[PDB]
Amino acid sequence: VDAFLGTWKLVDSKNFDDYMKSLGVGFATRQVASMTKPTTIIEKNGDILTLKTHSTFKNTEISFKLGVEFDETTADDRKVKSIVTLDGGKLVHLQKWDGQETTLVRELIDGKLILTLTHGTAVCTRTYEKE
Ligand SMILES: CCCCCCCC/C=C/CCCCCCCC(=O)O
Repeated sequence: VDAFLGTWKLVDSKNFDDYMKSLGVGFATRQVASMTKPTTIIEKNGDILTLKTHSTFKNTEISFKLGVEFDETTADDRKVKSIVTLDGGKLVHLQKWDGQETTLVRELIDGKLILTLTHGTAVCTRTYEKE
């Protein structure tokens, strides 16, 4: 997990609108979200990880242990059951609610952090650079 730790800024995004649409996020919030460039902070204290996502629009913070289910309230106000694990060197976050599921996968490639979000048929790729 150590190579993911630090402060990351968004530098590219593909298909985030499709992803938000698939989740049912309304047009007005999609507008503002398409113009926001979040900062993601990942820190560890022992076996507890904390992931903060800061922007001018909304902010989120979750703390979890790898492999242990937790309740999460997402930025779009879903209440889901979450689990984060390390899989092939990727940080894999699975959210489940109402019989549905979405995955948020983070991998390090050439020193950049690539976040892939999948729900239904929609796939979004977001690229973060280390600050
Ligand atoms: C919460 C801080 C950034 C919020 C941006 C707008 C959110 C609007 C609704 C989004 C629903 C999908 C939630 C997950 C998106 C994560 C984006 C990222 O970490 O790159």
